[PDB]
Amino acid sequence: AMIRQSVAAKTLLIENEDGKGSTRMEVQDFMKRFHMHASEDDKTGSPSTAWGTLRFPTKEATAPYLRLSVNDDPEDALLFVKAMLAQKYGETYDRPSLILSVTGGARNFTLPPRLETAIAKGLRLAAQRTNAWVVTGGTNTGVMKLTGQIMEALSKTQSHFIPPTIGIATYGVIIGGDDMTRGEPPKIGLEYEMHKKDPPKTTPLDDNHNLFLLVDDGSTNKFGKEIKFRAAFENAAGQAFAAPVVTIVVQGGPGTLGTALQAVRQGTPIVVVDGSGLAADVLAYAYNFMHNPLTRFKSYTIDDLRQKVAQTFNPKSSQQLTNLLDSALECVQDPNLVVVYSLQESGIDEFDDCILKAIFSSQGKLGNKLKQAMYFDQLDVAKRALSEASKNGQHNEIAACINDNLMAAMMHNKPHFVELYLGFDAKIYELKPSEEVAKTNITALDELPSFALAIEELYKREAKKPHSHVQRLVSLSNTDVLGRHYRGRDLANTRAYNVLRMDQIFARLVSKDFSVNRDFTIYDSKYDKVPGIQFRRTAQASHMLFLWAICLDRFRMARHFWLIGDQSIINALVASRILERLSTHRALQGPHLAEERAKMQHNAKKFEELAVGVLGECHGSDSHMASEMLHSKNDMFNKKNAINIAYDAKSLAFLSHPATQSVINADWYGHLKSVTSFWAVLFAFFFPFFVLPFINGAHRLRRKFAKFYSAPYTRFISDLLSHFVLCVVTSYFVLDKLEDTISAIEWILLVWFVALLLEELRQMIFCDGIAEYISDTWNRLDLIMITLFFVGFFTHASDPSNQDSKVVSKGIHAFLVVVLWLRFMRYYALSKNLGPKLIMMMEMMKDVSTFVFLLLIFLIGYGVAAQSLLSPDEDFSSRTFIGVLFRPYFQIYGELFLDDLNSEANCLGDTPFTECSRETVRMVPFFLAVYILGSNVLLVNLLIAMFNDTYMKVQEAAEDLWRKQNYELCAEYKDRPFLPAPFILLAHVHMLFMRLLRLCGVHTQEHEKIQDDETKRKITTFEELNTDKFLRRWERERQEMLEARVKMTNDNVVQAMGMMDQLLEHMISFRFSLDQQAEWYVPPEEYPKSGGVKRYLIDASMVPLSIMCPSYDPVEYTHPSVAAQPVWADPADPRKIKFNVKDEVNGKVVDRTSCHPSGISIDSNTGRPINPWGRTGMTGRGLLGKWGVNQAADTVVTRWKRSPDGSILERDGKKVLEFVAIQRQDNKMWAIPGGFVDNGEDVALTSGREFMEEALGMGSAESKDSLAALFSSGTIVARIYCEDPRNTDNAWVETTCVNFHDESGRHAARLKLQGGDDAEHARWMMVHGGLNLFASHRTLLQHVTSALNAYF
Ligand SMILES: CC(C)CCC[C@@H](C)[C@H]1CC[C@H]2[C@@H]3CC=C4C[C@@H](O)CC[C@]4(C)[C@H]3CC[C@]12C
Ligand SMILES: CC(C)CCC[C@@H](C)[C@H]1CC[C@H]2[C@@H]3CC=C4C[C@@H](O)CC[C@]4(C)[C@H]3CC[C@]12C
Ligand SMILES: CC(C)CCC[C@@H](C)[C@H]1CC[C@H]2[C@@H]3CC=C4C[C@@H](O)CC[C@]4(C)[C@H]3CC[C@]12C
Ligand SMILES: CC(C)CCC[C@@H](C)[C@H]1CC[C@H]2[C@@H]3CC=C4C[C@@H](O)CC[C@]4(C)[C@H]3CC[C@]12C
Ligand SMILES: [Mg+2]
Ligand SMILES: [Mg+2]
Repeated sequence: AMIRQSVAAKTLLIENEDGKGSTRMEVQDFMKRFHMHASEDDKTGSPSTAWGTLRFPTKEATAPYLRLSVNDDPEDALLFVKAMLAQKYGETYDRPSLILSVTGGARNFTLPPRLETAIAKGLRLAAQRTNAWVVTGGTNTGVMKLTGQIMEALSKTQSHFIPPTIGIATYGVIIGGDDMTRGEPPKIGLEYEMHKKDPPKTTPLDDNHNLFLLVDDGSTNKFGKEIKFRAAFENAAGQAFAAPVVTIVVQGGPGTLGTALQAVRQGTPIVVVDGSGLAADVLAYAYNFMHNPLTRFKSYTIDDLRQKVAQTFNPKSSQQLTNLLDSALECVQDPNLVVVYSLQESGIDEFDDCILKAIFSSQGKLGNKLKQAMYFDQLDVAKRALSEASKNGQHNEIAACINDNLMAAMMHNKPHFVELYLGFDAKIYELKPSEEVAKTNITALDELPSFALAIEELYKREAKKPHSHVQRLVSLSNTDVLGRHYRGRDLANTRAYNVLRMDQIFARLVSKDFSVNRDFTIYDSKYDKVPGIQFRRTAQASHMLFLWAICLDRFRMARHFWLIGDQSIINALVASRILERLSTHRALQGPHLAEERAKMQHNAKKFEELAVGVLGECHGSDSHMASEMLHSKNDMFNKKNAINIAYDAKSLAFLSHPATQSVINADWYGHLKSVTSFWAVLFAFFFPFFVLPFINGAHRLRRKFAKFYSAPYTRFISDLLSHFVLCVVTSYFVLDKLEDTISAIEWILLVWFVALLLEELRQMIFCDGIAEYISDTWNRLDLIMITLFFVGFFTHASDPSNQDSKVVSKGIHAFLVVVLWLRFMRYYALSKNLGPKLIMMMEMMKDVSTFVFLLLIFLIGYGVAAQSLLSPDEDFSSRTFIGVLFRPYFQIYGELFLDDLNSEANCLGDTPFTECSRETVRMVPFFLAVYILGSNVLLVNLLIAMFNDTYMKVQEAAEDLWRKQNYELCAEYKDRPFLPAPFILLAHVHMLFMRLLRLCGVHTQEHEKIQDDETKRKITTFEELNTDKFLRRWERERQEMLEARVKMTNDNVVQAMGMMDQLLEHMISFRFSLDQQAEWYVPPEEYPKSGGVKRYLIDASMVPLSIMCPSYDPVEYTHPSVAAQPVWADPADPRKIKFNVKDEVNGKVVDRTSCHPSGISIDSNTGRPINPWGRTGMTGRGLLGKWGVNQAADTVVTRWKRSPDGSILERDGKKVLEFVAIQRQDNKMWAIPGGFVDNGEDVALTSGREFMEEALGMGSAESKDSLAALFSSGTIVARIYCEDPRNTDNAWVETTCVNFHDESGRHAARLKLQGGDDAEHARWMMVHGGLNLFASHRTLLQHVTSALNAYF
């Protein structure tokens, strides 16, 4: 399967530069911006005709390829990739939150299975969770092939969106480039032949990569010519999708080291996979040596690294090895930007956590790190970051980013993060939308708060996804912008997912008269001082999101918002109804939605269970308080109590519960005592003054009197008694003879049936709809009993003295009495014994109909046959038909008319069917014998069997249906007037008088009673406490099941085996461990800052002043900066100046004495000083400002390198130092801070001033006191000669070194290092012997570490 057709694309959606939407443009128009080079000689190039899709063997999908020039814009390539994704997966494609650049070895290599599996699993998890763009080299060898193999399982095991695998490769090495170039673009499904013999090129593309950018420069069979574009694309993609770029380094050669060096220099973090060998092992060794505080790394040395580098890369020259070592040490200088993953240290499936660790150390703002922590589903990491931010005084940034972080957590359906963000003092009703809503002319829309617009954004964002049920539900709803059912356009579409309209849609989903009441006026700032307002604001906000979470069927988030708010049961019933109706709605039908549909139905059942469970818990704890809770009217749903809600939600399970039934029975009896049976209420009803006071003052006796007759049970009793007299009086009237005029009893019955007709009309028009009224069968029976009487009365009243009219009137009134007595069975439904039995009967009527259809066959067959057999010579008449129907129907009830049959057959014998006139009539008994065998033996007994089966089947459902009808009857007799049927006319004239006085007169109103806030908060507190108690009991109960215990035992064993696997791994490591347990300086030729002026070159064996060297001819060159004569520069003529002693220039002493034992010798010919430290191939002062000894002061502010835990880092058994070093502006090499000693100052002042100027720049309070305390203890450790490249034979640098050591490290930690003046960057760097530092500063720190017994 899965091969239908292939059709070429003609138009593409290219995203605009604003980043807001995609515009449709022609493929050749968009694709014009890419160029190709026909040859190496060519520079301008020609427009690219090489783009399309490549089809690779054993791969179902095709991978797009585009050949683009080196001069092409990386933004255009990014647009091409974006356009492809937009074309394939629609406009709303999953944007990448991570760019994973995979670098390493070009040649093939084998990794250990555990490490490869861990790396593959972690990379697959990271890529699938963040929708990451993986950028590799694209060739079918090494780390690119490994990455392709890793991403292949992700492309196979997952449906819909597949994360792109972009391969950026040099076109000049790719097999099949000529085939790809030739043709008319685009080449749809072009076959790629990796085994085809391309002569010059030998590198094929990897078949598992999803896209391909072939960078062309016209060269052939040269590698490495795309690296800069690749870096530029990754940076461009990173800026466009606001995503960090994370490089992953697996194995690798020397160019991978240079690539990694470039990556950290550009701020991009790297993840080094330790244990993969080669350059990765070198990088891992270097970091672990420089940063890791564990005990097993304390034996790490540079000598062993150098040995490792020499044994691994095998350089041709020593300088290459030194440069490689220097580059490797330069990569791991910043500990945050390199994260090393190792199999023997880190755990299995923790590779995505490392990637996340690199991400945290990469992005500086708090919000981006939390968003990324959400994507990888690492709550603990987010919790630790939040706790650390809370402890370190970063509380303001937390509040600034929580809203967006909380919003992001809700869109991606992560409640656990929702709980985290909400726990750190983030108010739920303070959400803010990402975009700004435009102003609307409607006042209802303008009244809406900020959070409402945030939900509107969640609805819009979820709705824009393909084949979303939300869009179909809103479109099918056929409502306007405010949700009213009325069915300009721009306003109706841009804010089509506002919360009011959604509230209206959910209201119609519940029932026909459900209307949720919102009050957004409480969110204004003027009501903040009112007590308890927060809870209300919380509860309302929670409710609105709760409804949103019900719509998207996110059960866990729904349960969380349901728990946060109040009115738990009603909300669970409403939720159950909305899901259940939504699960069978027209908007959710479709082939792809099946699992979704199933999930909603499941969730509906769960919510129903919750509503029952919480109710049960309440009734278990306090029955009276549970009754008070069920009777409470809630303002949000039009003052409807929980039972009204339950009936509207059609929750049979809730209504059949004993707590609910107790409340309904209490409502029936009207909360009075000593009123349970029929006889008690009947006795109290007939004798009001003798039983009521003695049951449990004027306002007591009067209250009890007003309470008893307002009870619905009392109105039933009045209605029964009224209907019973009606039956008795009408029965007497039909039995007694009619008089010659209209009698008095007839007039009484006329008045009584008009009163019943007026009540039926009042119920029909002024109490319910006509459809609702006719639906009920008892209302239909009522209409028949009224029509039959009036037909009967008018038949008699038309001619009262006519005998025939009286006879016809009694004939109609016979049915009237039959219906009346049948209607009297309506009042049996209130009884717990008679009521279900009545519903079962109505169920058994179908079986009665089945029996009637089967008997009808035998009755008409036997009847026609028997009647014909008895009378074979009679003309057909009506009597023949009566003979067919009469006897056969009664013979089934045991009345057999055998004597009558014998008389009709004209058989004169003593034996019944002997000596007859015709022999055929003797067959009359035989037919009947068969007939009564068919009817009484077979059919009646079959009916008994069917009724037995039917009862057992529908008894429980009938009982539940009776419990719903109990409320229905209670609700019906609550609003019905007290006065019975003949007197109801008085009640009717009273209601008409009240309606006339209210509508026209307007002299009155309605009064009611509202429950106090104390009792309201008591009900709220009780309901919340029992909700929590039920959830605790429910969780413990589901954990004590057998299936759960077996599953928990299984997971516990596996995890025990995992720990055992780790234990053996450590043993195998121990087995291995136990098994193995048994100097003249010559300056450079070109003088610095001289504009290319070169010295006179000399060999290193001619450096000593003791050696003669007669061919020494130095060049006299002086720099323009020194020749311009600044304040700190000595005069150009060095005559009359005294050396080897402290000399005064402008009355200030300068250090003109050198520490060299021979001293400075003065040339007699020119007066210039002669350098005692050797020849430099240059006379004159050069770039140095002072003749002879230029006194410099260097400041080495040092501290012990400590881990966070507080332990001192220890290498080679000695403690390791760390000093502030600045990177020089002129030659971009790191160096010790320092400068020339100023006039009138000592090394103490010079050292302090230089340290403040370079490392600190502009500099307080406590930090100034710490710096002064640190600067109060300085020791002059050395006064040596500098090996500075600006030194000449007449001007040389001599340094005094001042060391400021921070033993505790408290004072050093307050310094904000930032490069200024003649320094580019300043940082704390560790002192060691492998440092590639400026001049002879390695000797100076060596002296510092020698003096302070520190590592070197
Ligand atoms: C829905 C049910 C209740 C309908 C009942 C219809 C009743 C009221 C009507 C329908 C047909 C009527 C019968 C039609 C004709 C006659 C013949 C006349 O010489 C005497 C009355 C008699 C016998 C009528 C009695 C009343 C009657 C049975
Ligand atoms: C398989 C079933 C339907 C077979 C039915 C057989 C019927 C058609 C036959 C079988 C025997 C027949 C009867 C045999 C003899 C007599 C006596 C004669 O003076 C009158 C007719 C009468 C009484 C016959 C009536 C028709 C009869 C009942
Ligand atoms: C229908 C199948 C199952 C059985 C058929 C049996 C019928 C054909 C038999 C059973 C008993 C029989 C009757 C028994 C006796 C007599 C008396 C004789 O002087 C005339 C025929 C007459 C009246 C028979 C007519 C046929 C009869 C009705
Ligand atoms: C166990 C049950 C099924 C026993 C069956 C009894 C049958 C065989 C008996 C019961 C009544 C009998 C009938 C009674 C009377 C007459 C009238 C006579 O002039 C001819 C035989 C005839 C028509 C009989 C035929 C056989 C009969 C139908
Ligand atoms: Mg709650
Ligand atoms: Mg009625």
